[PDB]
Amino acid sequence: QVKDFVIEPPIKNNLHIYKTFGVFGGKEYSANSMYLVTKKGVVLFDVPWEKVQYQSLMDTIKKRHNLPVVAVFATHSHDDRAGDLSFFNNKGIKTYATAKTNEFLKKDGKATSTEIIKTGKPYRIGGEEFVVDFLGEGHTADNVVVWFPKYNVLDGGCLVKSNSATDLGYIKEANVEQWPKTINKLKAKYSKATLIIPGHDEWKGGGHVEHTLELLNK
Ligand SMILES: [Zn+2]
Ligand SMILES: [Zn+2]
Repeated sequence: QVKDFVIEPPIKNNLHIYKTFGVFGGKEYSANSMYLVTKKGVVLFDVPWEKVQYQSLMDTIKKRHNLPVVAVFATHSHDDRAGDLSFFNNKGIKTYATAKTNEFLKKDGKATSTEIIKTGKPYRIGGEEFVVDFLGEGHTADNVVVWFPKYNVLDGGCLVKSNSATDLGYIKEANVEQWPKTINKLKAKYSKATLIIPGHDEWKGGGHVEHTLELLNK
């Protein structure tokens, strides 16, 4: 498979945004994920959209950083997020999801995580720190965000729409009534965030939170 994924220039050395692509309904779409380099290996936040690219990403990370992937955190149950966790489980790489996300994975016939996320509590690995937060339902009932306090970056995931999105996208499993309330909680909580990464489309340019509220109103 062609290496068409994009690893962006990192925030303060170790925090990386990476973009992967998938074709759905005759059109190519982008998903933004992240990874964090630590002294004990690399932590993925969500996985390539296409499972055929899992090994490719791991190989690229090994060549770039001389480090293995040592943990995978899913920000919800969908294919562009948790994906197929069996790939990582089979290799003995710890995978992390909330109880809710695991319930969805199991219901959908998919592999579940080997570790259970405690929301709102610091995770520390290889000298790095982050917090996985559940702010409420939105894009899905299980969507969570990831705060990186040393980087002032919030991984919004698919709860946050891109400034470049023209609709809400896949909403069959969304809680549209709760979504703006969850976004307003996010907006109030992460004032220190100088960068918020939306799950899909353009991550550059800011104004993602405000545009999410606009799309919800429309
Ligand atoms: Zn989703
Ligand atoms: Zn998504």
